[PDB]
Amino acid sequence: VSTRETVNELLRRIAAGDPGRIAELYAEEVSWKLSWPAGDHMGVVPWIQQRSTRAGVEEHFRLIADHSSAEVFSVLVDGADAVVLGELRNTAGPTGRSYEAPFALHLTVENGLVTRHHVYEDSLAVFRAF
Amino acid sequence: VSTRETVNELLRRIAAGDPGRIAELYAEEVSWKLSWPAGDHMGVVPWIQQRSTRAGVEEHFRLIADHSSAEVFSVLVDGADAVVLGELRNTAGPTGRSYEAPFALHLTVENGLVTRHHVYEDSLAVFRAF
Ligand SMILES: O=[N+]([O-])c1ccc2oncc2c1
Ligand SMILES: O=[N+]([O-])c1ccc2oncc2c1
Repeated sequence: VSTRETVNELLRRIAAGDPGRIAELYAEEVSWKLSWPAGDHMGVVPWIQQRSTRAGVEEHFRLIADHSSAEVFSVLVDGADAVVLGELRNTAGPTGRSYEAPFALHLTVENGLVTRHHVYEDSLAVFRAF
Repeated sequence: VSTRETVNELLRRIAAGDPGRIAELYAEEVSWKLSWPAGDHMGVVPWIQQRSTRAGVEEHFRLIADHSSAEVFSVLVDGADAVVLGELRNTAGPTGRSYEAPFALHLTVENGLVTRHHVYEDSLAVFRAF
């Protein structure tokens, strides 16, 4: 079924929290990218690290939940590709500092499965929270 | 004419540099957003500041040129809205430090004019270059 249907189902599963069910939406192999410097992968902001498979995606959603709300402004869809436009308004577990990060979430869907997850977000604001 | 045609014309005018001609593509009033913290607008990275009108957009393109290449991976179009996905690979004028920032450029087009320009990019990588 559709690219847009797949994405809306992803947003609702993400809003609902269960990481295993979130990962169920993801392809076995996943292209995972983040607008964070190479050298700061697995740095002070802990989820920032490279990922490659569904199980990796699962561990990611378990980890943002360990270390808060989110608004979705729009969802642009153009074929197999989509961009979720919103804002993260969370608070960093360790430092206690509350932060807001605008994000654009780029997704690709093939056969109802997410094959790409590329986050573009205010990396410096998140970083200063940690 | 189309949303996608308008955008491709913007990319080519940007690649060609002339700021006045770049701004000619922009609406009189423009919604201008950046994935940078509020408190760092007009900070050490100098173009990071709020903008509101065509002339503001023009000064922006004069300023990134004062203070290097760019690749466009894709352009997603969904109605009046588009997202340009690429990477900035420039080098900071003052510090000499070379940087790479992935970006997603969100655009809205109305009557062939850009009314919104919302950049989502690796703010921390740019920031560390300055
Ligand atoms: O879930 N994500 O795609 C995601 C990925 C990286 C992030 O940094 N800050 C919030 C955030 C969210
Ligand atoms: O031109 N832009 O939309 C833009 C806006 C903000 C930027 O920060 N680093 C590169 C960059 C480019």
